[PDB]
Amino acid sequence: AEIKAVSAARLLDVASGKYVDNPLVIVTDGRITSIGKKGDAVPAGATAVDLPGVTLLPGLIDMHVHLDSLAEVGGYNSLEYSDRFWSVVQTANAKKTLEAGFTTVRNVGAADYDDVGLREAIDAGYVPGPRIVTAAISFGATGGHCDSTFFPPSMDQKNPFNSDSPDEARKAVRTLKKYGAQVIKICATGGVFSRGNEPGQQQLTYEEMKAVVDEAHMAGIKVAAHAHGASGIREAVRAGVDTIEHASLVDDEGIKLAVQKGAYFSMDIYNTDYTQAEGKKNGVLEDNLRKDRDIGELQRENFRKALKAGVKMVYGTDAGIYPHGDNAKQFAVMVRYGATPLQAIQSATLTAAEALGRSKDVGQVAVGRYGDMIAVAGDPLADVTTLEKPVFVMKGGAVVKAP
Amino acid sequence: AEIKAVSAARLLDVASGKYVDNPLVIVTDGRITSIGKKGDAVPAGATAVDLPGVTLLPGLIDMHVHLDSLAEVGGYNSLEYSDRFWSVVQTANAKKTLEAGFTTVRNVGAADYDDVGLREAIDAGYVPGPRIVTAAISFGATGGHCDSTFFPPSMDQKNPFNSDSPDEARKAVRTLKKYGAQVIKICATGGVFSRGNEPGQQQLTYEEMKAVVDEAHMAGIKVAAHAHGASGIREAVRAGVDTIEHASLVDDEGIKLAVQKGAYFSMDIYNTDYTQAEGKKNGVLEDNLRKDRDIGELQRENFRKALKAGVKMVYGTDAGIYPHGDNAKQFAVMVRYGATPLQAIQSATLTAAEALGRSKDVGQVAVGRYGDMIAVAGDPLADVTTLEKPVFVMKGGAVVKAP
Ligand SMILES: CP(=O)(O)N[C@@H](CCCNC(=N)N)C(=O)O
Ligand SMILES: CP(=O)(O)N[C@@H](CCCNC(=N)N)C(=O)O
Ligand SMILES: [Zn+2]
Ligand SMILES: [Zn+2]
Ligand SMILES: [Zn+2]
Ligand SMILES: [Zn+2]
Repeated sequence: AEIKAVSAARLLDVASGKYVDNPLVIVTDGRITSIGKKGDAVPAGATAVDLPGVTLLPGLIDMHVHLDSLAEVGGYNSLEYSDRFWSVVQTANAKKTLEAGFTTVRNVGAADYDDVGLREAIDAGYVPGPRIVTAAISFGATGGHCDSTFFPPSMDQKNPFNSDSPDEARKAVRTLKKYGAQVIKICATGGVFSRGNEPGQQQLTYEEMKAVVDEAHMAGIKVAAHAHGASGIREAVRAGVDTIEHASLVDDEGIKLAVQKGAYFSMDIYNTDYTQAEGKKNGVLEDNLRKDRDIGELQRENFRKALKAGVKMVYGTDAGIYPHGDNAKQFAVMVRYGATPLQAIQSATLTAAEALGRSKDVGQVAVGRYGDMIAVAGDPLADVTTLEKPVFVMKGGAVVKAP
Repeated sequence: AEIKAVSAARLLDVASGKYVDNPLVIVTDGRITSIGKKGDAVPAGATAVDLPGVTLLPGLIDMHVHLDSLAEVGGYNSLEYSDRFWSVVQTANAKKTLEAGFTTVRNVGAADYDDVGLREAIDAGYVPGPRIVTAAISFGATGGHCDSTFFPPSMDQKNPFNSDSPDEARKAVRTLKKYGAQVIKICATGGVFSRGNEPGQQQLTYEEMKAVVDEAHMAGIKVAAHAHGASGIREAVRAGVDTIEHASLVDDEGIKLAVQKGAYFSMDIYNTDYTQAEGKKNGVLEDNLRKDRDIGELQRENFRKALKAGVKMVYGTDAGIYPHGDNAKQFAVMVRYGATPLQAIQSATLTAAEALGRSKDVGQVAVGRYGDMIAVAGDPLADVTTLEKPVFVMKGGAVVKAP
């Protein structure tokens, strides 16, 4: 067997919020088999990995990434590349994401099953990357945020998964699952980077969303809904959607429903900084930069409000909108908008794994879980920005980065 | 500018076949700007790369690879993977190929523009790999070696580029070029790994092949033809095809025509060793292993004969049939079947670049060419197997591998 014995100054238990001193974490064939103390016995063959002075955390989880997109290629600039360019560069993005300490991610919309292919390649050992929960292709209403909206009718550009009835949406779920979707991503409202809508406009009916949820849940998979507008958020929650992405303009009623039903919010409150700084240079049209400004501050204020009200938060950044590998920059923003460092860390570890239905496998350094860990200098309970520069990353017992 | 100053014990001039002692090769922004002597002046900023005791050669060229295929996944085993799995793993194969010292390769048939995407990603700097000349999708006759041949009619599996008239073949060339083909690959005869044919069976008419060549040549691109059978080889050469792949059962008349017209032969004489050892384990059906045995030794004997007769040889291995990264194993086989080490080396450097129409850019360590080089221990003019374990690889001035 392949055995690593990892020691450090401290380990953060993300469930209890307490530090454990002088941990010795044994990982056997990719799974944590022991969390003891430095100086404890190790099995024969164990390879020592010693990290003096630093603090171990679980591998981090980003619930909202687009690995086959590039922040710097916005707007029509993307048209210059072949289709398979994206299928290839996602490999580099996966590598950057893992090296930043993000050992599990949820890809919530990619082109032509790119993310399914990437998952298969990583899982089989051909290329390095996070454990990817793959949504495959995201969909919603014809003409909506998940459709192609930047072209005239002569070009007849449309998402083949456009769904305009509950039964068509059900069929989309079935087709996506058939070809590798492990979670379903739908567009319940308009958005920032699409054309011909506003974020507040609901785009799927309650009935349409309910059919998606009912079908996904029969197969034991979850549903994530893109939703900025208040009514889209409320109705998605009511329909049983598992996670609400963005959740930017949520109202009191939506917050209350989310608490009642146990829906998670996945709020990408960092990336507006990047968009406003670099979007124009990157090819984003003015109308879209405008919509981003319309929702940026409100989303942050609503994160604070929803957090205070008890809505379960997961860490979702929309990597791809901003550069892959910068995924940890959002922790600080969550703290600025009300979270303790512990809550912010929990959103990308304990709570994220719960929202994935993968608590047995990821999200904590505990016996039975995958040997996915990072180490950071300093005191992450006191300063969450320490997560921006991990000194150590391990995934499935493999050392990705180390001092 | 990015400047490297590379010194070594010797440099092999592949044009003259002579060693140059104590070379100092300066590479500026990826291009060789000087080949002087160790101890010579260097421009300000130059980074020293010193390789004592070893011999520099040009970066090696493999004229026949399939980067989005895997040797170990043969037969129906490939069906278990998603389409984009292949689009991703080609990244790993590209990396292994570069690390083996192969800095330029010609991909002669890939799925759904995989190779075009890979080329774009490498060239833009996202992932490491060789300079890839991309054939995109290979094609020939309906039911032929380039078609899908392992499925019943109910499944209606067919290569969309199947061409059954000169004008349809011309259209295929035009469509392939439109979407990134830099060279055209056609199937002129049956083959080993397809079903329902024998290698000796010609599958495109002279007229069909002539139309392909005429069209490709108008656009200034070349044509490579898969051809085992004698008549397919003769007629492809007569039609003006630039390189003949495999060329396994060439006859006297085909050899004479190839010399007369200046056609190159690209003979993959190594891989039968791998196929006979591992093919069955890898999922290759018995009928195909049989066809491989039918052509293996004859191809080698005909390489010797064609080489002696003066046919211009290029280095083409069919990586993908055997493991990517093992590309240098064929040199020894060429020497066993008549080549001098120099001729074998020339086939993967000087002659290959000429067959690519890229003599100004690759194939030699000379001013103006890309800074693509390897270094090997020992005396490659005396023992070509030294190329199997290069100690140094550089591509576009970037150090890929070094002592
Ligand atoms: C593909 P996507 O739905 O994640 N893109 C979002 C990005 C939201 C961007 N902005 C803020 N969080 N402020 C949108 O176009 O609505
Ligand atoms: C995709 P492909 O045409 O390179 N495959 C060849 C492999 C030839 C294999 N054998 C020998 N060189 N003996 C074929 O199926 O005919
Ligand atoms: Zn969204
Ligand atoms: Zn998104
Ligand atoms: Zn062939
Ligand atoms: Zn081939």
